[PDB]
Amino acid sequence: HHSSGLVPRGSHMMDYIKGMTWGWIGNSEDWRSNEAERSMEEMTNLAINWTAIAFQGLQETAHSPDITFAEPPMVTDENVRWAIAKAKSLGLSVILKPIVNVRDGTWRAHINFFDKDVPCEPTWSQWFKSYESFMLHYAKLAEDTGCEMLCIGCAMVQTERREKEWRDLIQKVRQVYSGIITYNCDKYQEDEVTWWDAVDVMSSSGYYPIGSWEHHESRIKKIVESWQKPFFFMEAGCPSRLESGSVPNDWNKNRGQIDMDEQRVFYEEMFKFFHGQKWFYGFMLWDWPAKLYRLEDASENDDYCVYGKPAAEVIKSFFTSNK
Amino acid sequence: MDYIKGMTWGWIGNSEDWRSNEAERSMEEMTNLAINWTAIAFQGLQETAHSPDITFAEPPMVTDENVRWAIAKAKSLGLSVILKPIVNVRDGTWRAHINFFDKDVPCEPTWSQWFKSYESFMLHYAKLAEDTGCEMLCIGCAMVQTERREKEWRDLIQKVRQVYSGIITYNCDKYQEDEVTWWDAVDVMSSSGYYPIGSWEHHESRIKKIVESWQKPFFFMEAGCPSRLESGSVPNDWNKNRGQIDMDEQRVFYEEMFKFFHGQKWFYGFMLWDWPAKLYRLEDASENDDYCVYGKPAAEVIKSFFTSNK
Ligand SMILES: OC[C@H]1O[C@@H](O[C@H]2[C@H](O)[C@H](O)[C@H](O)O[C@@H]2CO)[C@@H](O)[C@@H](O)[C@@H]1O
Ligand SMILES: OC[C@H]1O[C@@H](O[C@H]2[C@H](O)[C@H](O)[C@H](O)O[C@@H]2CO)[C@@H](O)[C@@H](O)[C@@H]1O
Repeated sequence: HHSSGLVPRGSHMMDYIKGMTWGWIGNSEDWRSNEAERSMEEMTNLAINWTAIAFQGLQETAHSPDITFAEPPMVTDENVRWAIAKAKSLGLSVILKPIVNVRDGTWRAHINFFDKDVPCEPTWSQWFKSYESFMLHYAKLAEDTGCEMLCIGCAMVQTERREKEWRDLIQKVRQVYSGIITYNCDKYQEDEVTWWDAVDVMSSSGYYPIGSWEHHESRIKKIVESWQKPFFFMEAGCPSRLESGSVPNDWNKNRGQIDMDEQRVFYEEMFKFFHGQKWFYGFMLWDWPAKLYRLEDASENDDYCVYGKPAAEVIKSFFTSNK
Repeated sequence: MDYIKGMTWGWIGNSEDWRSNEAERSMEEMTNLAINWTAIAFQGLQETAHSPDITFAEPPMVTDENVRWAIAKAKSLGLSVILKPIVNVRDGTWRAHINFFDKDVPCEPTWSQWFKSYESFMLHYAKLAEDTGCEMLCIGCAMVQTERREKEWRDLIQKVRQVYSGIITYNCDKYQEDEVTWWDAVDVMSSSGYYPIGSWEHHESRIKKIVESWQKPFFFMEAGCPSRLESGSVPNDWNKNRGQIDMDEQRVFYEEMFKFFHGQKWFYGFMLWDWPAKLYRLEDASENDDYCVYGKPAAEVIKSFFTSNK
């Protein structure tokens, strides 16, 4: 079958991940451009051996059951096959990461339905059927393209209690995708997912504030040892902005207030505490755009991207080191 | 407890509307339904379903003077009063989705922050309800995705009891009568009776069993139907078939509801939905698509029920 501990069953293959996320938010026009090719090649200078190909699907509100995918302006199946094959042509292993977003701008962590089925209301059953169609479409693409890993969700906090529905979705994914399955829980939620045993690898969003990494290493170590599964960060990063290090997840904080040093300090601290531990399997960083800004414009860029910034040198020297 | 023959007045709670001369004519006209109670309903506001701060008693919401006016006017007309402060969401999300993570997370709003804000809102109006002699206070309306927060609801009710000495109810949503674990903490159970045409006999049997399991009084804190095509199939859906008038659909809803819910000794009646502070002209009733029954055939079904033998 599939249940296992520290190492996924041989038929699904644990590598130490040196990764960068590519392509977010997933815009067909961006991925089809010439610039996308230059972007992905430049990303390889971080001395990564993995990339997460990340893109969005959409639902209207946090409480609507229908998810749309692979329609304008979202990525086409051809754009996705292109990105996977290009990555593999550059020597990278691939995590496919389909992520549902909400058109009204609500954070997907609030997607939620009543516990009680009510006749005139949307139900969990209707949303999970729609989510299953979305994730099974990309699980089949992941299989066809040889993606080493599939991430079956990202910080879906207010769905995680629906344990039978998550287990049922995973059983369907297993029937069409034979590689490694992970789920990406949100920051602070590593001990709150009751169904970690149903995936191959645990992962979370490492957006822990400056000054907290030593505490989180100790907290996470105990959680991972209690589950006896491999663990890595499926996202970790910080914008190059004033005070972003105190809330590295907050992509809306202090827009246009540039601070290259804040991003650098975040990375130095994260790598000081998370490195070679036998129970830890590395970093999928956040993030790198399909259309990359000019090196000359990097000192004025307020994004998560490390291209042209001091943090890039911290990452490169960590990923090419003997830790 | 009293058998409630009620109509909700003043929603959505607009200071300008309540301060107008028309508000007085509206509440007087409402008394011709042969009601003995009114629910004085008005909104408080939060930005989103996941924000912790509730604003109240600021423009364009009702002033404390507007609220004292409405309560005293109702009482001057011989009505008992339910005070019904209702939180709404500025972005238009239904309040039943107001919700926070079960786990407190440093960079996220918490249940503790929202309940503190909700407590400030409800305790402001609980004190007004005490000062004005309101017979009942309704401490919430269809707050479905908060109801699991049992310790925080009980703590709020303990605070309300210290400042308000009248009857307390909580208004659960349609189909949720058996889902609230803390009914013991209020005096009277209530729900939103928006059950579709063809379902009332079924719901009478369902609700009877729930109420007899709890051994508490029960009544509908809301019940009504817009005068619109097919509204009877989803009487709660205030956005359905706007401007498609059907006086008969509303009448048929009321006739069925009163056929199955009437004099049962475990049942304590109806607070209907609703009646506006600014009432349309009788000549315009035939073209009005609201819940309001004024000038419509359903008003005569209500009057004949409220003045009847049963
Ligand atoms: O959702 C669109 C925004 O995403 C941001 O990154 C988020 C992302 O949703 C992700 O899944 C993760 O958990 O947090 C990331 C950082 O907060 C940014 O890329 C932003 O530019 C997008 O608008
Ligand atoms: O919330 C504003 C709308 O309320 C509607 O009535 C609702 C109301 O919110 C109430 O609490 C209840 O549970 O359902 C009622 C009927 O659907 C209408 O009055 C509408 O006009 C308002 O815009």
